[PDB]
Amino acid sequence: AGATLSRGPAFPGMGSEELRLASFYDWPLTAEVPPELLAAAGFFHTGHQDKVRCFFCYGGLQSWKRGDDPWTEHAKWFPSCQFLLRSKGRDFVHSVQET
Ligand SMILES: [Zn+2]
Repeated sequence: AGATLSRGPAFPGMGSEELRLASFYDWPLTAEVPPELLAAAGFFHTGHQDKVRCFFCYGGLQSWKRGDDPWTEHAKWFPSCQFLLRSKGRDFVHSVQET
């Protein structure tokens, strides 16, 4: 037995990092994490505050602060994300989940 994780991105259009970066044109001044790191780690900006979603697993995160690693938060909250696993690797995700 065992269902399989689907391969289709939640938002295929936001699969381009370049386009993900564009969405952070209004990423707030009181925000504390750089758009480039966020966009690199699969996230694009939604709304007018500091909410982001991953283009693939659609994991939603907000309340970002100075020192938050987008790749680490990605692995903390959405470990089965296929974009995350292909980018950072099995060992990286396992490491964040254990600790
Ligand atoms: Zn994801």
